[PDB]
Amino acid sequence: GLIYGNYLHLEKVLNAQELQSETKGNKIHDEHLFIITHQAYELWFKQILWELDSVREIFQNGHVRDERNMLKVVSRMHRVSVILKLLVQQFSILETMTALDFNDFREYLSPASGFQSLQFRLLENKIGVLQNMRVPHYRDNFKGEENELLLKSEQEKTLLELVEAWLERTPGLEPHGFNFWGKLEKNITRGLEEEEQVAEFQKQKEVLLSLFDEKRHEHLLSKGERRLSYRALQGALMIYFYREEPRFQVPFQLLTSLMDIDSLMTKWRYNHVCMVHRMLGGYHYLRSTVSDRYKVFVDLFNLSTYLIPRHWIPKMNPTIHKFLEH
Amino acid sequence: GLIYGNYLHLEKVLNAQELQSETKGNKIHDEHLFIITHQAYELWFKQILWELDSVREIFQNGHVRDERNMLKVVSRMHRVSVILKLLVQQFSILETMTALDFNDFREYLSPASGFQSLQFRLLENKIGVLQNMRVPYNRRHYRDNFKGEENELLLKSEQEKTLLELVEAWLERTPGLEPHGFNFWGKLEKNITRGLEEEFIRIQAESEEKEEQVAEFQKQKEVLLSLFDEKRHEHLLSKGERRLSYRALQGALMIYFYREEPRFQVPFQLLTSLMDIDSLMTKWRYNHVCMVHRMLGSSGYHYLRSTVSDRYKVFVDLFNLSTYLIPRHWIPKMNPTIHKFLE
Amino acid sequence: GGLIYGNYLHLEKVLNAQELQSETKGNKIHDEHLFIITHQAYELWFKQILWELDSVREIFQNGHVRDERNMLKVVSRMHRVSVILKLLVQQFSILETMTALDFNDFREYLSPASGFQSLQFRLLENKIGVLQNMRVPYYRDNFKGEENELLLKSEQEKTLLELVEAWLERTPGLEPHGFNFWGKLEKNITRGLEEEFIRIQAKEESEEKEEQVAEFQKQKEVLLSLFDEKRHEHLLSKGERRLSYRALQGALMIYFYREEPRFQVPFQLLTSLMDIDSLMTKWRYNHVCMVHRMLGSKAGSGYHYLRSTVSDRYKVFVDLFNLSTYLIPRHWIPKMNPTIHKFL
Amino acid sequence: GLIYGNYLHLEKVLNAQELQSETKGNKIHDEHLFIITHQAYELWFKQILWELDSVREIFQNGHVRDERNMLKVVSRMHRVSVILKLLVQQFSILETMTALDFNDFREYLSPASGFQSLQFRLLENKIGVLQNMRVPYHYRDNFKGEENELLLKSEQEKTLLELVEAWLERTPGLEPHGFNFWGKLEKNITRGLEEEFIRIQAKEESEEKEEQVAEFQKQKEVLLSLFDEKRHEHLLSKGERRLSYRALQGALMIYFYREEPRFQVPFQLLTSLMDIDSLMTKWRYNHVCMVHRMLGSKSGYHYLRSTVSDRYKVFVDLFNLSTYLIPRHWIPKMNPTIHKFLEH
Ligand code: HEM
Ligand code: HEM
Ligand code: HEM
Ligand code: HEM
Ligand SMILES: Fc1ccc2c(/C=C/c3nnn[nH]3)c[nH]c2c1
Ligand SMILES: Fc1ccc2c(/C=C/c3nnn[nH]3)c[nH]c2c1
Ligand SMILES: Fc1ccc2c(/C=C/c3nnn[nH]3)c[nH]c2c1
Ligand SMILES: C[C@](N)(Cc1c[nH]c2ccccc12)C(=O)O
Ligand SMILES: C[C@](N)(Cc1c[nH]c2ccccc12)C(=O)O
Ligand SMILES: C[C@](N)(Cc1c[nH]c2ccccc12)C(=O)O
Ligand SMILES: C[C@](N)(Cc1c[nH]c2ccccc12)C(=O)O
Repeated sequence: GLIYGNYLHLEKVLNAQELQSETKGNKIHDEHLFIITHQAYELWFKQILWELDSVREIFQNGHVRDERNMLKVVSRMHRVSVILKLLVQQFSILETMTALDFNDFREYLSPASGFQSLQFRLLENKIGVLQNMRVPHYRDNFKGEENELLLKSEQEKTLLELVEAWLERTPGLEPHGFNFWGKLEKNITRGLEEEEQVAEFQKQKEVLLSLFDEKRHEHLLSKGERRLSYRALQGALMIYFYREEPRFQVPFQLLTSLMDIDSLMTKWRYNHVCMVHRMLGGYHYLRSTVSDRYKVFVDLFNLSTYLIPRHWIPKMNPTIHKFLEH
Repeated sequence: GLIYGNYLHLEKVLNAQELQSETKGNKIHDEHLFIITHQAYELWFKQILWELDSVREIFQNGHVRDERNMLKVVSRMHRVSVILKLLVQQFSILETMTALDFNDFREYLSPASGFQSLQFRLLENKIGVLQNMRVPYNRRHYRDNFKGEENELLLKSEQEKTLLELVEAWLERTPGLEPHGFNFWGKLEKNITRGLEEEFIRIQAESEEKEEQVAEFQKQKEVLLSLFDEKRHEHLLSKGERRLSYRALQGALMIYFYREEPRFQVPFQLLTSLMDIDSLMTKWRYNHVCMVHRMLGSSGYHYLRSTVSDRYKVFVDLFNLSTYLIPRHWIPKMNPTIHKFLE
Repeated sequence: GGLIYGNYLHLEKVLNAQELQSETKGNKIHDEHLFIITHQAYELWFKQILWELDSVREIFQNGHVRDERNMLKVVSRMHRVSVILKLLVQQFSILETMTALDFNDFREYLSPASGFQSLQFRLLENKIGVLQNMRVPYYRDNFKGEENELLLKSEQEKTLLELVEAWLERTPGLEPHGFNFWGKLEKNITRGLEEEFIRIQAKEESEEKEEQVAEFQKQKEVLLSLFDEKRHEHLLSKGERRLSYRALQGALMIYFYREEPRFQVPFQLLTSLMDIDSLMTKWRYNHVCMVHRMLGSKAGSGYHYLRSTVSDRYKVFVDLFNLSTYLIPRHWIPKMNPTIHKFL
Repeated sequence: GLIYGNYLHLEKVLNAQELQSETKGNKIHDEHLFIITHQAYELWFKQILWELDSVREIFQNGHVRDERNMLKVVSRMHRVSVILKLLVQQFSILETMTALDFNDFREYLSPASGFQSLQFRLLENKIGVLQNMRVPYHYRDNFKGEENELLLKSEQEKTLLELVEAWLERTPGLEPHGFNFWGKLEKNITRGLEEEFIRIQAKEESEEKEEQVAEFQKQKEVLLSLFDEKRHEHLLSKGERRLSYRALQGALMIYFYREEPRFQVPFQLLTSLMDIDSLMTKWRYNHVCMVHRMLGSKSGYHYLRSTVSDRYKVFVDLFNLSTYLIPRHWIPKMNPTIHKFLEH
């Protein structure tokens, strides 16, 4: 029957290590570490793509509508975070290579770099990094079937788009139902008004009431300083404020997980930068990838700006408590 | 021009994922995670073998004799423990797979397992796990699972000099052991004999806290003086409860007690690193067990639990040197001649 | 002057709690400072774990757990406990930067204190549900006064194991006149085994066939043992099992039907309880691995007693781990008809 | 006889938890986690200060001159980075608190913050963050009395940067009358660049060749700038550099000749100082990433983001030595006399 080595196709995995330094008759020991490290990163990127495409598909084929599938969705998105956490720790292995030892084989690599990682771009695109928000261009490095896959990843529905659609259908937003948005505007307005001192309040008032300016939201959307439809934003805040309601518990975990993935991607970018500095003394472009420009779910972070006292949150009457009960 | 994908042979690495569940028309999502996890472990085992063989070679060809090479030796052995640290953390990824989800594809894997990891055995053997000290699985040797060129490589790895043997040889040549030189072992026996005598006197100044100190002293005396019983050491060597030659043990303790001496600083770091590698291997074995329990309940789970013992710690002697630690003022002083040899 | 960082955090206490016994007897040893801070950091986190754990115990004990609105809070806090324990396992890495030789220079001045006298560690063991007669010999003698009194309360008050057990007994779907999970499961496993024995007895007499019969008979014994309530009571009294028969049924109900909305977060809770058992035993194991490096095969048996705490004798939720033994093909799990899909 | 609780002054450590929310009759559960987390950070800051002051002292009192002490110095500086690694991971515990739950007790804290952490500032100062490298938002104003006095001493007493600089200036091999590292290096880089210009001007006239000439001329300008002591003084005063020209020479001597016995542990020390800078900035970055989650864009979040720059890396010079790496065969060879000087 089946043998470990054959099951895992180790005849491919463990015969993929060719030191360019050796191939030009000057073998450098540490180049082996450089190769395995990248290969391990690429195995895990493939796994992240596998989880991510499976989750994209659960939204796209409508299975997400059946709430029995939310445990699967949150598990796999959580799994992506656990993988990314290891990829952040994995830099510690490559930091055991000194700049001097790297310098002895660096010449033999030119002009290859992570800029040519197909999977890293697929991953960025599939989460929902938009091309016009990227700092300088990126797809020039790719040709043939790879250039074609990269296009599909920009055109096919992103995780951001599929989550946006789902967030728009959040229960409680219906004006002739719970009418969350109307009640919230009323309750914040009635709050506030319950007002030589600081009089900072005017700052708080401007910020909170700006939430209800749909026009400001559309302007900021088109400048790419926000990413979610106004209606998706309402669903997210509905899930935040009413997270203890049974039907919102796992959805709240999902929103938390999406923010975790943004955090860990940017931590990956930051640990990469911190190491490129040590190796080369490039370094400036990477530093500019560590900004909110590249956080696909920045809207979910910025909802913290619009937190209010508990007693302002529109109360749930027995009818709507029962709608949000499994 | 060279291309990232081509440099890394990603045409092999990223086309090595075949789900047996899919191959029999019932694809299970989590089987993909099962495969990548093993492949990642196997890439890192290959890297550990690369570091380990490079270090074995530096001892075997005599380069280690030139002390300028100790930074390289300690860096690579330290690198091995950083990789093992990640491999211990890597179990956390496979723990995101539930036993229920694993159960949906387990059938399609039979009868393969990690028992057939060639690299894991090469790694155990090359560090210096002895075949006769291994726990048997279903009353058989671990090498039955392998045939042909793989069985042959495993044999070479048992017969070729292990890291334990090469470190032992190097430890035997440690400066300061020469009876007609510093004579570390003679001075130490004298100073421990004197130190114990001074301690007995301080105590024979009665109470019940005093009586519990006499019992403790008599225990400490028996243990410390047993160090100088070369006969007991040879007996324990042959029972495999110890691994290093008596002379290698002397070198190790020389490096421990005189670690601040310039020529002993990096050697001390190396001994610390060898213990780190033993600790992290056993942590790997323990995290593997803790997870097999969660996935299966059951014997596999019992044999693995028995691999988490001092039977499998190749450098157990370096841990057990802590038993024979003594107060600072007992350690034989270094006169200006021998300070200068180590500086 | 309103509120000040130092005052808010009572840093006048926290940062004036470091007294090196080596210094107090006129022979200051540098690394003793690290020994003290490391233990103090462990004890701050033990206090936090007790805070989360007592809050969760209380939500079960006062009946608030019955309102499923509260399960997000319960799973968050139990998850938080395992995140803290993960850091406590990593925290050993700091104390491993102390050599055995450096430890040996101040060890004398500590006698006869040890972690055996950690009140909070015992409170934590007791409150999760470590049972007194399953503790390895060479524990309460070390403690006196109001500490001895708190330890007693922790043994007498309802443990997390007891409170989870009670809640697991009320799991929906166990009612014989309802979904009748246990009856349907016995029927489906009994039928499934019968179908499998027939598929096997068809095969032409061989050696591969006989090794399948031996494998089948093993599987049959294990699965059908689930329905032996008497075996379960015997194993309960030997302390090889901890959950009531009915609590075991609820746990397996939640395992098999975890995707059902009402079971999703409860499944996460069961997962978290197993995580806490895993991380406690990892804490015990990393402690052992380090005591070996510091003391060798010397007393404090020491290194040997600790090694015996790293067993399933100390896993409070062993029953949750061992449910993996009784996993069955998917198509054997009793189907949910539209009526019971709607209840969950 | 000594008791665990008493040895560790747990009567202080575990009675330092006062929830302001409870003190104003509205107890919020998660405030307890907020307090323990900060107290654990502050215990570890105290330990880092203990290691750091002990190492400062070994330089300041001349013990560092005796190379017997390098193992101690590197162990303790390595210990600092292991502690900082845990402090970076420790953010994961506070990330188990949601912004909503934080918001329920945030009001009761005003206007206290980490800006009032005495130990964080002592730590920044003692490593060698200077006044003129700080982003402006007068950090000292928050402190009064004996705390203001400690902060002053930390600015005035010799920093780790100053003490390392002094030691690096005495590095063997820099003496013009001896190995004369700097002279030989200028000669070998000048010769090496000449050989390289020739190898390039030989190549078949092309566009790939012209892009190599532009690359060479860039590399030549950068390498030769190393020997411009005037450019170094200019960059020192603009705070783009921190180390004396002579200290920089010692560092590069240790980099290129690290395998020489007397340089092995010194190389580890330089590596460790870079590790400490990396982990401090990772601490600053994980703090920022979490303040974002808790507060949004409310400056605050913007000032912290500006602390995550090379302006706060005290040993940025040690990172930037990688800019001046050269092929192995250009490094001045060591004759038998100087091989013997760098032998323990
Ligand atoms: C010594 C180690 C490393 C150095 C010095 C290094 C250096 C760099 C530099 C300078 C860049 C900017 C592009 C360029 O100039 O070519 C870059 C980009 C990149 N590197 Fe690396 N790298 C290293 C390791 C890694 C590893 C292990 C990975 C894992 C796959 C990786 C993935 C990437 C990716 C994905 C990019 C594109 C980044 C983006 O566009 O956001 N690098 N690297
Ligand atoms: C769901 C995950 C896993 C399960 C259920 C599992 C199960 C087992 C079992 C039962 C054994 C004992 C031999 C046998 O009866 O099969 C074993 C041994 C082993 N497994 Fe795993 N394993 C898992 C994951 C891994 C992974 C990811 C590795 C990575 C290399 C691995 C490496 C090994 C090795 C090397 C052995 C032989 C160990 C020894 O003899 O000391 N396993 N495994
Ligand atoms: C150098 C470090 C350490 C050494 C050598 C050490 C040694 C020991 C020993 C020998 C015991 C068994 C009882 C005895 O003979 O006195 C013990 C128990 C214990 N230690 Fe430690 N220990 C260390 C660090 C720590 C730390 C940092 C903690 C943190 C709280 C800790 C907590 C405990 C606890 C709670 C016990 C009771 C264990 C049980 O019954 O399951 N130890 N330690
Ligand atoms: C929910 C958790 C936290 C929030 C929201 C938070 C927020 C902030 C903010 C806004 C500042 C800037 C000063 C101000 O405008 O008041 C700050 C600075 C600071 N925080 Fe935090 N913080 C948190 C947790 C922590 C923790 C756990 C520590 C642990 C010691 C800490 C240490 C500091 C330090 C030292 C500063 C001064 C930073 C500098 O000058 O570079 N913070 N924090
Ligand atoms: F490549 C492989 C193949 C099978 C297993 C395995 C199987 C364990 C097992 N349990 N029951 N049957 N096999 C554990 N790791 C593996 C790696
Ligand atoms: F607060 C304390 C005091 C002593 C110890 C200790 C002593 C262990 C020991 N080994 N040999 N003698 N004492 C281990 N953890 C501790 C914590
Ligand atoms: F002792 C304290 C008190 C408050 C804070 C804090 C508050 C930050 C903040 N932002 N908005 N309101 N409070 C961050 N670290 C702290 C330590
Ligand atoms: C029927 C539904 N599953 C409802 C839904 C939409 N968005 C949500 C967010 C949280 C909870 C629920 C929902 C659906 O429309 O998909
Ligand atoms: C010349 C020598 N390198 C000496 C040697 C042997 N073992 C040691 C331990 C520590 C320091 C040195 C040694 C050699 O014989 O290898
Ligand atoms: C009404 C109920 N909350 C029902 C209950 C008990 N255990 C469970 C496990 C999963 C889902 C639900 C339950 C109660 O009695 O607590
Ligand atoms: C005698 C000496 N320890 C020499 C010294 C200074 N900096 C160094 C760096 C590496 C090796 C040595 C040194 C001293 O002058 O302190």
